[PDB]
Amino acid sequence: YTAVATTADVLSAMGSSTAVSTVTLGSGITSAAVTFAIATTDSNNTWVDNK
Amino acid sequence: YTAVATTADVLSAMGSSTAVSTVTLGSGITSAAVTFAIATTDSNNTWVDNK
Repeated sequence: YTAVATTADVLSAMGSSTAVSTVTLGSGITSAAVTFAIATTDSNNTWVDNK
Repeated sequence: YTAVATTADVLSAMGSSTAVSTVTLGSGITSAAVTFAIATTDSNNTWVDNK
């Protein structure tokens, strides 16, 4: 009642990278981010929310 | 004629990759580092002085 809880189900849905591209290719104010290389040898990449 | 002149040139005479490996392996008290990825995935590797 001070620290907040959450129920979570790992649906494993949304898995197809084609759907991931489409949803991240057009949203509202959703500024996403991807780390897409070696943990030693990477950074983060955001985008414009709407496209 | 008081301060020594400098005629610095880009020689690249140390260009051999195996040569660079040897110099970075048998170096003295050094802190040589490698940048080996593009800026979105860039990283720096820092290793011991002579190993």
